[PDB]
Amino acid sequence: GHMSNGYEDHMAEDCRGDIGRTNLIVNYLPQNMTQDELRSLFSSIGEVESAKLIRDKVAGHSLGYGFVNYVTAKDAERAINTLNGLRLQSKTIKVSYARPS
Repeated sequence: GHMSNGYEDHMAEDCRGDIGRTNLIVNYLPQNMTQDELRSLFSSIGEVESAKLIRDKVAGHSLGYGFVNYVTAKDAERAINTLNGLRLQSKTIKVSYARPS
């Protein structure tokens, strides 16, 4: 596809991640996890503005990613260094600023 990005959290700078990136894309979410789980785990970092879990309408279940907007770009980064690579339900997830643009 076009979004050929393994999510190095745009550590190499660049990209749309220096504006006000509070939106955190969390990929590799456990295939049976929930928004509330995705949301609570990031609520561990701090205040989560809004957290979504991406699934099919029915069958597809968790499609393996979600988006947790923080109230801060501070706790967003905080989630990337802390929560990115977290064992959620034995699964390892990857959090990064969900590229806004």
